[PDB]
Amino acid sequence: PPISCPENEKGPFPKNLVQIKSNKDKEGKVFYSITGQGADTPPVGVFIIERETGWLKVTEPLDRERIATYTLFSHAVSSNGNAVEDPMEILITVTDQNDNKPEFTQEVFKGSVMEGALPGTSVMEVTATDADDDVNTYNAAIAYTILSQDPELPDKNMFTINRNTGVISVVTTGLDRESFPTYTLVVQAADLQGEGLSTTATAVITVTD
Amino acid sequence: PPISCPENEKGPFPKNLVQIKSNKDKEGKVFYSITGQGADTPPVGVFIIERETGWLKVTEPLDRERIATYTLFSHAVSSNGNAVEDPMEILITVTDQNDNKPEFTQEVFKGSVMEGALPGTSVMEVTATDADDDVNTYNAAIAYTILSQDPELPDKNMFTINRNTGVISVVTTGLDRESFPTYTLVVQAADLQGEGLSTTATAVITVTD
Ligand SMILES: [Ca+2]
Ligand SMILES: [Ca+2]
Ligand SMILES: [Ca+2]
Ligand SMILES: [Ca+2]
Ligand SMILES: [Ca+2]
Ligand SMILES: [Ca+2]
Repeated sequence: PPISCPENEKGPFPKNLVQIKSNKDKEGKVFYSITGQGADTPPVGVFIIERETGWLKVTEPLDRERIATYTLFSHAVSSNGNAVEDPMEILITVTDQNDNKPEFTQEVFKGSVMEGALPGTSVMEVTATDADDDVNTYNAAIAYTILSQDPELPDKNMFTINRNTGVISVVTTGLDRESFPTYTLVVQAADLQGEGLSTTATAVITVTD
Repeated sequence: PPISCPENEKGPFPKNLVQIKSNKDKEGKVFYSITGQGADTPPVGVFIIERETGWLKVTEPLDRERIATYTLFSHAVSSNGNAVEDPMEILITVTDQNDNKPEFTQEVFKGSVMEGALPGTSVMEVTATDADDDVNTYNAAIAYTILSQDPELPDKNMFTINRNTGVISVVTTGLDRESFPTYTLVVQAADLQGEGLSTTATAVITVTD
């Protein structure tokens, strides 16, 4: 039956995952071993099996973003030296931890907005990614916010950002490129729908006629 | 055979966990049910089992910090209405996500320190806890930092904090009650050994004669 193990586990190692058993203990003594990537081919020895007990262990932390599944085969051999069964497939699923912060595709996004743009007009878009597991978890679920605006004139909150899409809009009036030529917004992306790990970048908006 | 499920999974629900079998299905219909806290006692219906297929399922997201291990029992009953097995114990392990910030044990810690205190002199100790899995993960592994000091004289950094223990110490010279009787530090606790979710509190230090 399929086995799962979280990434990034603390020691001590090794750690038991499951005990393999041949119904062919009828033959007395069986010796167990495993093959596959993560066993006897690279990366070698991430999993091992106790020869006599059949205990299948993990020997170090896993990393879902590097390898997310392993396919091993367990072998069972008599003391006279013959395989007593065909190799049995084992499937190991690495489950995700929130160990990647969202990462903005650029450090500085640049856009422009026209004087007299209607309140509610889209201006530009910022984008972050998150390497964590977006299928099974919220570890990659990104909310966008604005942290600050420089300058704070003529109003402190000239703009808003859609917390899902990262589209920035102008939401009030009084753009004037001859007094305040640009706006520099610090934007944040945070996973767990905004409550999780975060980073920031900058969006710089040029005011046009 | 031992089963696990991450907390806080996305749907859709329900999700298959494992299929229970009796080798008594040779004879005819077996009907499957489960008892225990999480099944028929509180919280009720978190796990169900398909009567015919014996597919054990989970019906909603789990919260490890509510219940981290469930002990259920599977029952198997002939279509004529007799138990064809002893009830069989099922252990479900709920594996952790980092969804709890550290939390200081109080919002304001107090300490005092002689103005004639040598650099390296312990002043006080702040303390946080984290409800996540401190045994298997780093999701509750807290690192303490200082974020701010007030006032910022005679130096901005009159104190340092032990990353691991939260012990605060005098780091430099010039403690003087009459000029500055009171320092107010903002301290922070963050999990994943400092890289993770974070909270802040305050330490208020009095300079004594
Ligand atoms: Ca990882
Ligand atoms: Ca991850
Ligand atoms: Ca993430
Ligand atoms: Ca939880
Ligand atoms: Ca935590
Ligand atoms: Ca948790």
